[PDB]
Amino acid sequence: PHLGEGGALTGTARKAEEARLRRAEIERQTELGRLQQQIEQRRRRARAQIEA
Amino acid sequence: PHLGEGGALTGTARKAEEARLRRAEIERQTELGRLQQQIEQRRRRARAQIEA
Repeated sequence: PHLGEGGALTGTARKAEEARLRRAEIERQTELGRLQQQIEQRRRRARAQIEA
Repeated sequence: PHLGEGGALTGTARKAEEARLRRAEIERQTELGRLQQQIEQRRRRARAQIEA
């Protein structure tokens, strides 16, 4: 069986849950990466203001 | 005669005005250099705020 929340193996539902967990981790990775990009650019703004 | 502004002077006046003009050239040099430095640092501030 698929173990975790729901905890049931059913071809259709296991496929859906696996795909959903995969896509959700993808979305989490995208969020984290672009948030780190934004943090870097805010740091750049701050360094520039201190230089000013 | 010391031809130029002031006429001729010729004497202690010659010494005085010649040394005054030399010291004033020194003063002009110092002032223009300090002005260049101020302008460059203001430009640095402008660049940094634009980067921000």
